[PDB]
Amino acid sequence: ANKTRELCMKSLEHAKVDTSNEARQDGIDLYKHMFENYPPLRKYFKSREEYTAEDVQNDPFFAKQGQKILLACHVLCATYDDRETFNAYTRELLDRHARDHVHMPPEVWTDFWKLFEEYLGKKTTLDEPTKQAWHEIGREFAKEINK
Ligand code: HEM
Repeated sequence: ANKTRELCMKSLEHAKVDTSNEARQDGIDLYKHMFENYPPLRKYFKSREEYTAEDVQNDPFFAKQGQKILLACHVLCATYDDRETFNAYTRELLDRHARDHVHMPPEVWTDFWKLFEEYLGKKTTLDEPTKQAWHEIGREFAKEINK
């Protein structure tokens, strides 16, 4: 519950979502990690599909997009202790991809939390309790997305 929320919130002090250049770069590096290490997910990215980490670094789109997804991870663990808000927000995340026809097999949402934890691991050293807490948010998000 609230200890999971607390351990997740603090590993997130290392990924900024403010206005600085730091945050713009943390949003970009996340997409660098998925494009260079999960190449199948690049195809859901409309005419950026054969992008490399390189191409991802200089396109202004990933600076904005990176901020959209880093804010959604920060919102899912600050709402974890109120499951009604947490579940409602996960449904809206689904609805917002469906809005724009980004339809994804339910096992890509599970792959995401393996990708996020690897990305944060480059940003800070996660200890086993914190890794444990991200697994639990990941697991619950995945069941909810699965309806
Ligand atoms: C599970 C964690 C994820 C979160 C928290 C997340 C969050 C978001 C958010 C907030 C948006 C923006 C919607 C808007 O404009 O209002 C979005 C768009 C998008 N997401 Fe995700 N996303 C996730 C995973 C994925 C995955 C695994 C893929 C597939 C590679 C994906 C592909 C996209 C694409 C292509 C868009 C549309 C970009 C555009 O506007 O052109 N997302 N996502």
